[PDB]
Amino acid sequence: HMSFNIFIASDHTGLTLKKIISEHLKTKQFNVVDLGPNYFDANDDYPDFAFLVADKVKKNSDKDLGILICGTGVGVCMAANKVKGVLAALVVSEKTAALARQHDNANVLCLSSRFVTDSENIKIVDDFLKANFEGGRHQRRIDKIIRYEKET
Ligand SMILES: O=C(CO)[C@H](O)[C@H](O)COP(=O)(O)O
Repeated sequence: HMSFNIFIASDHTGLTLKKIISEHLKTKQFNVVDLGPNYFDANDDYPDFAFLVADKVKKNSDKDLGILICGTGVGVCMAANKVKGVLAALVVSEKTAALARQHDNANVLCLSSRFVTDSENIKIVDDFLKANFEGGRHQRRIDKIIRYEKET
């Protein structure tokens, strides 16, 4: 949809997947912002790119989304969740992709480049974007996370 931006980044492990996802979503008429890296550096550091995406999502945490890729998804998930207003979900199977939105209201999707195929990652992205937050008891739970980070 034209009303929000999707920010995408990776470390050096995820450049091919990042382009596949970015171009896939652009064809579907999403607003997609590739924050890098734009060339391969075997030694680059996933937190730098996680914070680029997460700091953008933080500015529009109710509308914008992030996609972050690293070897397992773990590092970018840890880093992105440090950012105020960010709820980052690590998904490695289509079987949990919708739930990350439905229950956890995630605004950042974290993916594995080394342990999940390109095809499965595209399916994860598609189901995450198609799903909707279910609210209710899940809103009460997310509210507790937001309150902790704001008050601690
Ligand atoms: O998976 C990751 C973080 O969770 C990183 O992509 C991974 O640690 C990078 O490994 P290397 O420096 O050997 O390429």
